[PDB]
Amino acid sequence: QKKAMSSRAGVSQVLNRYTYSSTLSHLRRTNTPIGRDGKLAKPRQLHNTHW
DNA sequence: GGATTACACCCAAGACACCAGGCACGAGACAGAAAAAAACAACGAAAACGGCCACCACCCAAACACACCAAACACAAGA
Repeated sequence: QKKAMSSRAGVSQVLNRYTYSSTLSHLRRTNTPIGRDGKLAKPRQLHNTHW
């Protein structure tokens, strides 16, 4: 708790219960912790290996 | 080494320090530092033995001369 800075944020989130498919999608979500500090468009790109 | 990286708006969710060694006071012990005395240097006073002038005699130094040897112009030889 005392190291909230330098800790990953948003690893836990409030489950989305607006509709059923939103819940099913939130339970299957993934996150790359690149951060928005940086305009490198490469890791944002759909890649061949994503198939 | 720092410093900057769209603009506006909506919603939800959690916390809004707890707990542990330092300042003061709280008391011992060798070290930060102070007091003393005894073997350290010198100087005053007495004792007698080492130092200076005689006396003295035998051993080294100088003179005389010896024969002996090293040596130096030159009459002769020589290329």
